Amino acid sequence: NRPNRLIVDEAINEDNSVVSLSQPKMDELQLFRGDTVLLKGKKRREAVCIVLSDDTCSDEKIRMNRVVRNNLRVRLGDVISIQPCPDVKYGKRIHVLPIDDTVEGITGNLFEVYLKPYFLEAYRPIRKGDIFLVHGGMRAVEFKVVETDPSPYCIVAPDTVIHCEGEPIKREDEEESLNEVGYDDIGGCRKQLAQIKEMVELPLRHPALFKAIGVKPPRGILLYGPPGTGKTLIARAVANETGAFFFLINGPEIMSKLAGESESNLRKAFEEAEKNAPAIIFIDELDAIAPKREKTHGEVERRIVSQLLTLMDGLKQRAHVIVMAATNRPNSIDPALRRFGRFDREVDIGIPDATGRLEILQIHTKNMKLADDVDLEQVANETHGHVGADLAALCSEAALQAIRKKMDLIDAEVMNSLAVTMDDFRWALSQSNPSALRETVVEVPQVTWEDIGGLEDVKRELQELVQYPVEHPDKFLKFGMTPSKGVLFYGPPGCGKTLLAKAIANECQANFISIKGPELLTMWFGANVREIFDKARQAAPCVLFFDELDSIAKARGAADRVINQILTEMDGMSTKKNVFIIGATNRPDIIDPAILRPGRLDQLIYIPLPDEKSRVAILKANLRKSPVAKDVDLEFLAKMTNGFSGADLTEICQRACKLAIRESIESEIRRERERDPVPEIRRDHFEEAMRFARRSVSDNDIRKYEMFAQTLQQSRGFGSFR
Amino acid sequence: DELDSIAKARGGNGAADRVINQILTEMDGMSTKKNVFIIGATNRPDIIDPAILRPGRLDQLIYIPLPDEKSRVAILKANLRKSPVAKDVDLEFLAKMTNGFSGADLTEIC
Ligand SMILES: Nc1ncnc2c1ncn2[C@@H]1O[C@H](COP(=O)(O)OP(=O)(O)OP(O)(O)=S)[C@@H](O)[C@H]1O
Ligand SMILES: Nc1ncnc2c1ncn2[C@@H]1O[C@H](COP(=O)(O)OP(=O)(O)OP(O)(O)=S)[C@@H](O)[C@H]1O
Repeated sequence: NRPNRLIVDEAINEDNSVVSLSQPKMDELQLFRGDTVLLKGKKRREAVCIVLSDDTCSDEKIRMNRVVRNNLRVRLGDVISIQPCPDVKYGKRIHVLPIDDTVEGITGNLFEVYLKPYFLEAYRPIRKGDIFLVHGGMRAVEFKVVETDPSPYCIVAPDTVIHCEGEPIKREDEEESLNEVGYDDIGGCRKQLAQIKEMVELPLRHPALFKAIGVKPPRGILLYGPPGTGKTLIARAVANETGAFFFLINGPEIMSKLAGESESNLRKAFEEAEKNAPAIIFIDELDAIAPKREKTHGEVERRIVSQLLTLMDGLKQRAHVIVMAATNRPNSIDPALRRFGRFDREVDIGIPDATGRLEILQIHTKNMKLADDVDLEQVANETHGHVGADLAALCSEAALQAIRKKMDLIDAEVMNSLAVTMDDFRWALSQSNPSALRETVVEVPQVTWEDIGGLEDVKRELQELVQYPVEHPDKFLKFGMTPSKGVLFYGPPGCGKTLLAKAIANECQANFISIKGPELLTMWFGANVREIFDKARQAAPCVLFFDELDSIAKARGAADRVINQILTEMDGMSTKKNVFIIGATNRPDIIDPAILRPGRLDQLIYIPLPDEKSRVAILKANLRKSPVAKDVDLEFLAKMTNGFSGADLTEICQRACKLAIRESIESEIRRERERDPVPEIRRDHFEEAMRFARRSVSDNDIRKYEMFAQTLQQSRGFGSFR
Repeated sequence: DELDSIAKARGGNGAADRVINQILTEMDGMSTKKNVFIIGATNRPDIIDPAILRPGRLDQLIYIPLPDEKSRVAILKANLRKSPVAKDVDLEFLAKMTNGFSGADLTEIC
């Protein structure tokens, strides 16, 4: 429960001793007022304080002062616990740091009046890693403790002999690096960070969790995914939250040595990591360090990977050391590294979602003052396929666009009055280069099932065949049969077959890996299917989308070799792990008859012509600023039954709204000529779009797809298709 | 299995019809002894690449007829699969109307 962990109030006083939570909170835990408890904080920071808790204050609010929240590295409204340490004493040597931002203006001796009358005969708790601003000599003076020998939960008294240090030096880079990472500084990847915490739960605070499991789950964790997604930031978060001795080495840094000196400091890093009983050692750029053994063209690379492969399993059960590696690409690594003995936890970071990008912008706009005008949500849902460094660059470019429209002077004229607008963010978003685009994305989309008309019985049966094994495991572990994995879609070439799988992924609430047609051919010529199915099994549960299987069958062997490898990896899928596969096709004459056989993609679903109310949900999305189509004859266009060839009634809707845009721009033209544009559309442009209406598919092809109703007759010759 | 896929991949004169020849080269690598036994399953005899059917190499050919109607008895008694048997029904009614009477997928009816 941790009942002492409650929120932080503002300053009622100044010094670290004079903080108050509640005298009942000194009464249930029975901690005395005089004892130096340890108020917890981020980056393992606990501070020594003779806490004067008062019952007249709010019992959930510690009265932490203005310079105390920087010392515990916590904010207002953060949970703080307490740890007693009665082992305090004073030594002759001490080290304090004045800072020229505060103390400069008054001089004298270094234990003079500027700290006397509040630490007269003090024996008050100072702490190494604590900086408190105390006003003295009509001037505010900060006091950072940098060195203390005798049990650093320590005591100093300026009426005794002080080892006073008088160098005023700025540490503003250290001030910005005082926190420098945190769990609050990581957003959008909470499941991955929770998994990382579950993996590193054993070296910190529970080393004796080996009678539960003797595996001590394996030394070696891989972080892979896109580049620039803050894998080093994740490593620093583990580094400063675990509190273990962190011994990271950069890969190019240990590659930059001469011949024979690559083992130098590489063996020494492991020999340094062997000493401390909590110890994590980290390596970056594994692809530069250890490539595939075919690409190891030089002898020094083979020497380096042999030295690493010796040093990994040659050291074992000593101070429970854990290695961790960050890479940008998983299959370029040497396959001898990733196995069951070493380097097994291939967790992936991945690009963030819209909620993830929103959280990244929320934690990036914390240390920046916006103009309080944007929503910070428009940029979130109109950025797609963005890495976190791209979002940092987008915020930087928006701030630079805000800067660029100001007069150049050195005073604080835009320092205090900084203002970033939505138009600056649109300008930064326009001049952006997101290199996470075209990557095989994983997401749960927002295609909102009511938008998809479809057919009711088809939607109901796909709801059965997808969700009802999944969301009812009691009707899937005790009653049922073998699940029919896979479903194929065919019909008219555009009639509502793409978004049905999207809606399935929406109201099944699963991941949706989609590839559309020639992406397989492009990624094969430019293996890849193995990585696709590895990502599909790693992001389980998921629904695969084989959109336009008809398009790759017109490549005809002339690169038909990939579809049998598709069916090779699809037949290498077990019935469990909750993966799902969907095939989509238009012209079923080249259907490649190994598809439809049982054990494979087998569920035939025929998509017919849509219903009369398919036009209604088109007006839900809206993007050209005038009020929507309303109070017109929606169903009477369906009564005329024109345009009644599958989908693509959105062509009629877009044509009518483009006529509306032409009407609006002509109203703007006459308004600009002469010096309420009738925003809502009337029926006339709908009538004119009805005049410029074409059928998308022929009635002969309707007869052809009617003849393809019993298209399950396979493994027979074509017979010329009379 | 899926020898008809290898048979159907002969178009594109990426042919890979010589992989069948590699298989038959490894087939006479097998002696008549060592007690290994090779089984070929196919669905289409016209494109069978008839160098395979040279005698002494897959010499016996078995034509599988239309299947027996009594698959529905043993498709559920011998495979429960977390659901009990179809109690108190007429199983002869299915073969009386001869539903799905060309090949399998009586298990798909189940
Ligand atoms: N999960 C995240 N939370 C917060 N900021 C992030 C996150 N991911 C990326 N960023 C930002 O993106 C920047 C990318 O910096 P790096 O940590 O160097 O990325 P990286 O993934 O380590 O790149 P490499 O491949 O290791 S050189 C960070 O400095 C952050 O500003
Ligand atoms: N019954 C329907 N009700 C509403 N909108 C529909 C309906 N059928 C199709 N649409 C819309 O028609 C448009 C095209 O449908 P799609 O299935 O995406 O065509 P598609 O040709 O299969 O797309 P591909 O395969 O990616 S080229 C989408 O905007 C759908 O929302």
